Amino acid sequence: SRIGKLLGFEWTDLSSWRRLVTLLNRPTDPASLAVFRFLFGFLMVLDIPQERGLSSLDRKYLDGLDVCRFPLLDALRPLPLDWMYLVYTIMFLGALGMMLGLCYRISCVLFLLPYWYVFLLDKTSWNNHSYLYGLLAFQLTFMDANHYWSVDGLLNAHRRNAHVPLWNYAVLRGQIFIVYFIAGVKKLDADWVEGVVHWGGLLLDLSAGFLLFFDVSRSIGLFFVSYFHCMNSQLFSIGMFSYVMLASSPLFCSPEWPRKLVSYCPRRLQQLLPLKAAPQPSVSCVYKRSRGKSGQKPGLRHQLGAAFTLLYLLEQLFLPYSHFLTQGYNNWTNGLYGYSWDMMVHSRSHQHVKITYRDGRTGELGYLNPGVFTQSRRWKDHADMLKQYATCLSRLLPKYNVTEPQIYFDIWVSINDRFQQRIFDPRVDIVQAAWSPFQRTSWVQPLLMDLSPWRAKLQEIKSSLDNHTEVVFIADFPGLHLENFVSEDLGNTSIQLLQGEVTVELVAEQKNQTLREGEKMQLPAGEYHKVYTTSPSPSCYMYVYVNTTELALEQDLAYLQELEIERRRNTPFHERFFRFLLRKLYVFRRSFLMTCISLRNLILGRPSLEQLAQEVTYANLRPF
Ligand SMILES: CC(C)CCC[C@@H](C)[C@H]1CC[C@H]2[C@@H]3CC=C4C[C@@H](OC(=O)CCC(=O)O)CC[C@]4(C)[C@H]3CC[C@]12C
Ligand SMILES: *[C@@H]1O[C@H](CO)[C@@H](O[C@@H]2O[C@H](CO)[C@@H](O)[C@H](O)[C@H]2NC(C)=O)[C@H](O)[C@H]1NC(C)=O
Ligand SMILES: CC(C)CCC[C@@H](C)[C@H]1CC[C@H]2[C@@H]3CC=C4C[C@@H](O)CC[C@]4(C)[C@H]3CC[C@]12C
Ligand SMILES: *[C@@H]1O[C@H](CO)[C@@H](O)[C@H](O)[C@H]1NC(C)=O
Ligand SMILES: *[C@@H]1O[C@H](CO)[C@@H](O)[C@H](O)[C@H]1NC(C)=O
Repeated sequence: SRIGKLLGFEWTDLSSWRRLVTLLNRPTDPASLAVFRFLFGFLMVLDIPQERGLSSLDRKYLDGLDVCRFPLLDALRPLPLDWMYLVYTIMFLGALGMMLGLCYRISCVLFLLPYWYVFLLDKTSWNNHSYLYGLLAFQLTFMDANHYWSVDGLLNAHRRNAHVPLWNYAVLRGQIFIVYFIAGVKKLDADWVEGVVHWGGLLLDLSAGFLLFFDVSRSIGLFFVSYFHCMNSQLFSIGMFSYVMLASSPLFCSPEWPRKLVSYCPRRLQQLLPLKAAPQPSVSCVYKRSRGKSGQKPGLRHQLGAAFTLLYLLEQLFLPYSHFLTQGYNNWTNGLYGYSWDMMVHSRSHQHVKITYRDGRTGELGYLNPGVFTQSRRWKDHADMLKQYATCLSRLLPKYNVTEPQIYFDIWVSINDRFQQRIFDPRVDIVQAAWSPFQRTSWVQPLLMDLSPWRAKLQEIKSSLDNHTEVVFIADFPGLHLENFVSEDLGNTSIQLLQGEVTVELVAEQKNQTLREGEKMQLPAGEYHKVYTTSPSPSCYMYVYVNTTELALEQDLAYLQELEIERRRNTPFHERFFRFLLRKLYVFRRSFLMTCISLRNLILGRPSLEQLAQEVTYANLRPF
């Protein structure tokens, strides 16, 4: 039958629940699962010092510092520094136990728990791959993969070579197909709707997933996917996300490829590892008992092992489209980067920030430099992060001779490069403003992306644009006002008005000249620019200027005209690889000695400050 070979499960198998559980729980060779678990454990062991930030844990979770934090849950406070150098060692032990196999369930739990404790602790450190590693660890906890090529096999008589159910491979393949197919779909929806190499990746996503499943296509599919994933390294700073998929692909091959690979390619010894004759029947595998009397009755380890696949794959498919349920996290474009399998927005051009505060006792105004406390910049363009920042400042300022201060932000984003628009309302007090994950926020100003004839003049002017100038479009809301002191280098500055009316004011001659729909006004340099909007509709400006003195100074340069990358490129790959190995050894050893110091502390007594300083200096010491 065509269904018999293509789509290996027979069509009549999908007839009842009791047939489905039998279909999912059927014996299969565990050879591939062992290799995948080994490589995943190896990679998770390797990346912990570098990417998860064990080398730079002292500089981030210091003691005696005052820093605002951005946790997913506001009650999930971090542990002290010397009780946080230990959870990473617990995580490392769990990952090593994953890799080898010793106490596989315990090692899986010991790696799972701290990873999801330190992942839901900084919303500014969520990537697309960290979520994937967490999901893979969560899957591998429940699926037994020590049945072949494991140390735990040599200390037991039931895991040397056994039969795993099929739903392990089913869940792994389904999860990776979802990863390959959801990203491709999101690449389509985003690109041509909000509006080469772009189409190549999209077609690769969808075609690679689909063809990699269906039988004859594996060789070409493996070639193409492997080429793409190997080339994506040294082109994106994604980390080890490429290597996880380069090792997640040979799980779409027949589940016996290691056994067929060892056979040929002759050798002198193939008997040190257990000789591959045949697996052994397992306990958790529904077998075809004699139909004369009755069939096997599956237990809880089969029915639950079948229902978990469905209840997990459906939820995984539903989650990346759960945007409409979490609305408070939704800024203009990207709400809670992470569980989306799509790329972020590159912070547009955030520019000017004007945090100001008023004291609740003396009623005095004060200015704060942007980002005085925090360690990240992502708190700026987010409604869920700005509230946390304001609340942290409200908590901490009363220790600086203030009391219940009221804070106002003025964030002038640039959506692409020429649409300066107030993303956050100046007039609202962020500390006492209501906020909820589901209910829509009230102080985020609605987008005015086009909302104007700004996409016509945009071109109608470039034909008439002279030499070295600059034109900026600014959209303003009703009931607010603006200010921008102009320098002493921009000449012929002028404003053209598109929607509504403006009340341009100069503080020097004290002029309050209003404008109607269409009026050219020449404004001087080095003066105030108090522009007010009185119309109920948002306005639009045509701020145009030319550096008239730039032509004068560039003529002087033209008058005179009439009057270690190379070293690193010439050098071959040997010394570059040597430098890579040296820096990796340095970071690994720094992590190891710092962890050893923190482990000695709070286990024994803490020694004197002199020894602490000496050993800290010793750890910093760069080798050669
Ligand atoms: C005499 C006193 C000062 C002892 C100090 C010795 C340190 C310099 C040693 C102790 C622990 C060593 C580390 C122990 C374990 C590893 C794991 C090892 O991991 C691998 O990546 C090797 C396997 C692979 O290539 O995948 C790399 C070397 C490293 C960082 C070692 C580097 C050198 C360290 C820090
Ligand atoms: C120029 O005219 C504008 C009116 O558009 C004045 O703006 C007003 O300023 C007062 C100050 O207390 C506010 O109460 C009003 O609400 C503002 N009106 C608007 C429409 O925003 C501005 O003060 C004038 N300039 C000077 C120097 O007096
Ligand atoms: C040590 C403390 C913080 C306990 C941490 C354990 C809890 C918070 C962690 C452990 C494993 C985690 C789960 C791992 C995988 C998934 C699947 C994903 O699609 C939704 C979130 C969800 C369901 C996680 C929710 C949080 C979770 C349950
Ligand atoms: C104030 O903040 C700015 C931007 O975050 C920073 O560059 C500057 O160093 C801060 N001021 C001081 C005194 O550090
Ligand atoms: C200023 O320069 C612009 C350049 O496009 C020109 O159109 C305008 O006439 C100039 N104005 C004055 C007053 O020189």
